[PDB]
Amino acid sequence: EQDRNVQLSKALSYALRHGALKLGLPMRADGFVPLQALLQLPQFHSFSIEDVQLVVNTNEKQRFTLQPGEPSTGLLIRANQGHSLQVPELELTPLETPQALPLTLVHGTFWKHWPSILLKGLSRQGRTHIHLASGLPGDPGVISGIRPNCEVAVFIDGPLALTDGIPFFCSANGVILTPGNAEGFLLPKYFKEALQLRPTRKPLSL
Ligand SMILES: Nc1ncnc2c1ncn2[C@@H]1O[C@H](COP(=O)(O)OP(=O)(O)OC[C@H]2O[C@H](OP(=O)(O)O)[C@H](O)[C@@H]2O)[C@@H](O)[C@H]1O
Ligand SMILES: OC[C@@H](O)[C@@H](O)[C@H](O)[C@@H](O)CO
Ligand SMILES: OC[C@@H](O)[C@@H](O)[C@H](O)[C@@H](O)CO
Repeated sequence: EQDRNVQLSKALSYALRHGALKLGLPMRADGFVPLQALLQLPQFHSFSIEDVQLVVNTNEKQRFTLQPGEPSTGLLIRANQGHSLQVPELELTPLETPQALPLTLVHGTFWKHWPSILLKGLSRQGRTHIHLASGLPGDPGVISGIRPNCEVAVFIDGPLALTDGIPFFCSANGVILTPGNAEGFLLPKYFKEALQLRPTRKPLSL
């Protein structure tokens, strides 16, 4: 069962973040798709509505929102962040002042990307938003937004980037998102500090 819930969660992630258009799903600009249309895709034929409710209600990163739609349509489901698809109307809380930012704003990543990040800044890469978290893995209130196996973390100067015009958003599961600048980048001008997390915690020079 724990396999099937994980498997459903990964199939939901893929379809709702990346695959909807390739799959023929009628997904809205806000990232919602009728659950009934999704459950009629062959890869979902083994899952029930109760199965989907359970994965939505219990997945630790709160990846999904499930809500009632129009009378004819039934339940709607979306991924709360992480899209490569264009979902410009996805419901996000704008974070427009220093006060609305979390005190800690950090991106976890890996040695493989570290030289390129120091050179060009953080890039949204294949996704709509650079993903940031309000703490390191394990910290209070951090349910998503930073991978648990990260080797390095770069802390972001939220207020600086705000002054320079970079917009930030908070997703429903608490991920801080920024589209970056015009080219999809959070330039190194905004790197407050850096920290090695693996194998041990050690400071790192920017
Ligand atoms: N200039 C640059 N050059 C080279 N590499 C660069 C770079 N700039 C950044 N990178 C790195 O390019 C990779 C893209 O990788 P990704 O698209 O998966 O982004 P991410 O790792 O943040 O993951 C998103 C959420 O996904 C998970 O959530 P879930 O479990 O899926 O629900 C977590 O919550 C996560 O917050 C990352 O390593 C970047 O560090
Ligand atoms: O995206 C799959 C994830 O790895 C999974 O662990 C879910 O959090 C959980 O299985 C659903 O309840
Ligand atoms: O369809 C796009 C492709 O799947 C990739 O760009 C995603 O942005 C993401 O990186 C998937 O993990």
